[PDB]
Amino acid sequence: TVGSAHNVTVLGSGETTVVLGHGFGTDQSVWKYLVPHLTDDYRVLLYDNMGAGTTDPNLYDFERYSSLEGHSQDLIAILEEFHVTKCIFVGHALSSMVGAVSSIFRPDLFRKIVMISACPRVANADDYYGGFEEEDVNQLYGAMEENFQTMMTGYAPIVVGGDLESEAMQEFSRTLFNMRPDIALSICRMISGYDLRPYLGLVVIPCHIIQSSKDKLVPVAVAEYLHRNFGGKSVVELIPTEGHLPHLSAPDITIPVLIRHINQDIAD
Ligand SMILES: CC1=C[C@H](OC[C@@H]2C(=O)O[C@@H]3c4ccccc4C[C@H]23)OC1=O
Ligand SMILES: [Cl-]
Ligand SMILES: [Cl-]
Repeated sequence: TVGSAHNVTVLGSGETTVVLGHGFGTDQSVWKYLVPHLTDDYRVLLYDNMGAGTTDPNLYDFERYSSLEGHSQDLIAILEEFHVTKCIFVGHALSSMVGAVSSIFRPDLFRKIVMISACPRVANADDYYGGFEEEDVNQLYGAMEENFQTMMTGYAPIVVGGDLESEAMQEFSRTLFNMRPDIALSICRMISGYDLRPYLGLVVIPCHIIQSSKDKLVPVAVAEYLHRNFGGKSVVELIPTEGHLPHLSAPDITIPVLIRHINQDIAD
């Protein structure tokens, strides 16, 4: 019963399956503007990450999900029970990295990864600009732990971006507050604590790096970092738009970019 655990939804028709993973704060409905454009040529599988508001909180193994590997094996188990191989993995934020790690362990399950707002490490290092100094992110988490609803009412507009009181601004706010707070904090400890830079050379399946030109959470430098350190074919396309969830806040300009990168491969 894994399909129930992650609310796996399956539809469309085709020879190769497109898998859709979401990021923190939302769930699979994040892809409302993408699903209809694929179902005429592909099977489409959607799944929620464990911890999302639509999942049973009794299933959030805190020890297992204390690291990205826990979610990576969830994705492998999902793909296995639905008989998915050589899939096209389209992942936003978290799921993109979960997908990338999974493709290292089980390259038989992935043909390519299309990723949006991907981040291999939240904080700045030497040789790496990820947005915020580690010292300061630690305060952003610690204050979120001290006063959860207050500072996430803050956080949510900064992440969605754009005009206040929009569909994406109200949708993300709704799904974000549907998470149980202790689960949300564990997920945040996991994300703010991971560092995938040494893993990137082990990802050798082709990676399409798509990201916003004005994302508070992922600077443009992060995409050129990914493009330079991935172990296989890769490519970068910027989207002239603001926000962390372009696929939801600006579908007219983001969806055709995703489609082209889903449809088309990478030339030598
Ligand atoms: C899955 C995903 C990753 C990327 O966020 C990372 C994180 C998030 O947004 O606040 C989380 C948080 C919590 C405390 C400190 C920093 C961060 C940044 C974290 O954006 C996403 O959707
Ligand atoms: Cl536990
Ligand atoms: Cl186009």
